[PDB]
Amino acid sequence: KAPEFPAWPQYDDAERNGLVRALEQGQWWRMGGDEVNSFEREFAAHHGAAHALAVTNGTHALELALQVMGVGPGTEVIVPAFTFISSSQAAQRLGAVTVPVDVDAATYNLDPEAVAAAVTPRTKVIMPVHMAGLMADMDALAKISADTGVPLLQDAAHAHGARWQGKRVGELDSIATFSFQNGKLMTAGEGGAVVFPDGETEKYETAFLRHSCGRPRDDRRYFHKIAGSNMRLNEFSASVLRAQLARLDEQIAVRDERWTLLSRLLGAIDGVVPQGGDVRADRNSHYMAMFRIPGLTEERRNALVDRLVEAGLPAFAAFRAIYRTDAFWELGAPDESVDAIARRCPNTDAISSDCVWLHHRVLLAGEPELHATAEIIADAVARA
Amino acid sequence: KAPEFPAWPQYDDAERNGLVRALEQGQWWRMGGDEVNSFEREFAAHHGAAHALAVTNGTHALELALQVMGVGPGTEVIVPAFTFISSSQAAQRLGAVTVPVDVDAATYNLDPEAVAAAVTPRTKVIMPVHMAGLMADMDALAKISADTGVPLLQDAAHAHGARWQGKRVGELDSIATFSFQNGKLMTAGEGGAVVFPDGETEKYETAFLRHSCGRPRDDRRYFHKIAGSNMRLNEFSASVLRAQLARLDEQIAVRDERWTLLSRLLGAIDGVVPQGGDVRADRNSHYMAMFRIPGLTEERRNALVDRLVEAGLPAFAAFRAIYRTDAFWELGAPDESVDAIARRCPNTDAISSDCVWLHHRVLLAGEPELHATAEIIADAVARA
Ligand SMILES: *Cc1c(COP(=O)(O)O)cnc(C)c1O
Ligand SMILES: *Cc1c(COP(=O)(O)O)cnc(C)c1O
Repeated sequence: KAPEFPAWPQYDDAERNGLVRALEQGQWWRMGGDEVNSFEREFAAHHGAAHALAVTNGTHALELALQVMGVGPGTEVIVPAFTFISSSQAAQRLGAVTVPVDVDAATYNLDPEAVAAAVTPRTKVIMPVHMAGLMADMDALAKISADTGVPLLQDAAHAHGARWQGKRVGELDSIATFSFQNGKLMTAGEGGAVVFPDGETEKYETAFLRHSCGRPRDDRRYFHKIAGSNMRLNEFSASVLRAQLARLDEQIAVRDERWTLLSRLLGAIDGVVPQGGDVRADRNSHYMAMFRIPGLTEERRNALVDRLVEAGLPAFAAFRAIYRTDAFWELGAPDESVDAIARRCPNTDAISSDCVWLHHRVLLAGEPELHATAEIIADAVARA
Repeated sequence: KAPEFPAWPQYDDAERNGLVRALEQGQWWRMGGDEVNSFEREFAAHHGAAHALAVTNGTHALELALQVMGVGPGTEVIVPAFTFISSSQAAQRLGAVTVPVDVDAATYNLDPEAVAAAVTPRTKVIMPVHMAGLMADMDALAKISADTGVPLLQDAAHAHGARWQGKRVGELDSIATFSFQNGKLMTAGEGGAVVFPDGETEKYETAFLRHSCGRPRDDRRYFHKIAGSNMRLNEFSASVLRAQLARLDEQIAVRDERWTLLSRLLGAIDGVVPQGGDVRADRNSHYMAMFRIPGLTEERRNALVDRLVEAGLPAFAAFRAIYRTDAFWELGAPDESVDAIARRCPNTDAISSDCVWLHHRVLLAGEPELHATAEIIADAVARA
């Protein structure tokens, strides 16, 4: 009876040939092969960016981007309080302080007015996250950016192929980061990228250097110019990503027609409020199918999730307020207290307990499974 | 005329099948597949360790090992002054100070007496590096370790499959790290590992947690316990490593018979002193075929290297004193000066300018190419 959904990840002969091609180059790191090099140009073109830097994972893409944008001891990074922990963790790994800021009640995106107030003389970077593939308010955020002189960094891990006001992630005037971890919209099990808009070639060069043990690509005498790490992506991963990229736009198009349906079936459910839209985000990538059931405690929400999993749905609890994780308080925490932070992040505080999400693979299924999915949900929500 | 050597890396159907097997699992990260899990047990068994943690690269394996061993702001890490920059860089990325210490004149391994003197009340970790596959003096180093109470961390990136006093890397009583970067003794283009001896399960658990965004393997509600990063290895990389592991011992055995020959042809060259041995290291992995030409400046050495490359040899300049790199001085540097450091690292200071190395692939070639290789070298060294 249980509605079945398409598998994720997906692959076919493109992946197969790709892995063979990478293998048969006889050189499996980016300095001897061409898959990473080629994936970078394809990825960057696809997002209209001037440059793309493929890296080990989306967590290190944030760490490297914050580092070339000056994050470090003595700085503050503004991040939405409702996101995946990597968004703060990356700043905190650099010695910076993470200042969590509230998000919109409807889109769950970083609230522009809340950021204007957290802005401080220490603020080095403001970091919107495009929640579930729906871009954040890059117009209002860019104004704040202009007025404070605090650059923006897009955490675009959920927004492969997304668009704001007809513009691509890489055509806003900010650096952005992506993840290619197994459950993301294109994947090689692990992987990430830093994409640089027009105008940021110097930061792009510095990032290359910092991601390769600070060694020039054709240094022969071990001349390390600057500190850093190794965040290089391997040729096999790159080749699977080149095949994944090629199906992305059509997968985002199937998902957009399905969200239109499911969003409306969800909103017809008593107590259920699906993520809101925004007409300015002309292209939503649909990384997650998210909805709130306002008023639920965390325990009722988790119990509703468990019941949804028992009926065959790939449903999950949404992120937790980052300030409600122990990891957040281990290092570089703000001098406010937990309730002081929660006081001024009321939407996060409720969304942290309220919100449910379905795997984006559900948005590739046919309409009838969407119908079956929303009945399963309607029943369960009456009993939550 | 130019002697030809076997290719590196090497692969065959094992790699091919492996990549397909990984692909066909349909899940490409360690939480949904079994290649990383399986590579970890195989790798750990092969080194007699209790546990193995496969990670993105050998640089992050050092960073993660130093972090679970307490490295951080306020500590000092003792490392050989002649090594790859990652060895210090990792400590310096953690906020610690790197204290470079001299190495043996003959083996180029961390000098046990030099470390006893650099030892300080701040010293958190002493880090031998098994230069070119030849283990460092783990007996004398373990005594210093016992007397100071400063734990050892083996940087075993050059020492896959190596042995000290009949014991495997993982059977000494220390954590060790490896690299699987393209030119290493087994590779997937990129990759690394942390191996834990018997007795270190708690550090092994902490390291797992720190390498996966501080999230328990089957957390469902985003409970991040501790800070860290993402240093997870992907299933395709793991599967190529499982096939590489299986040829390692026989490749180390061919190399050992060839070094015996080449070492003696080299030592018969006027001015040429090949890396020395050590009978206590019963199994040398032979990552590099190294030799010094005492008295050469860096420029004569580099010119001799260029001439050796022009005759068809995969010859390189050896590492540079870490204290002679700009990267070293960018962060967490000691309060000594450059000449103060060089004063008390005289062997490094000369080896940094003196030493030449050939790719370990040369040690898989037949004897006749070793003979041709040593004539090419004899000629070039007379003219250096
Ligand atoms: C997945 C994710 C990341 C980090 O990516 P990894 O590839 O998993 O390290 C960063 N930010 C957001 C919002 C994410 O969802
Ligand atoms: C290669 C190397 C490393 C680091 O490894 P990557 O996989 O290249 O990051 C660490 N230490 C030594 C001595 C090495 O040679």
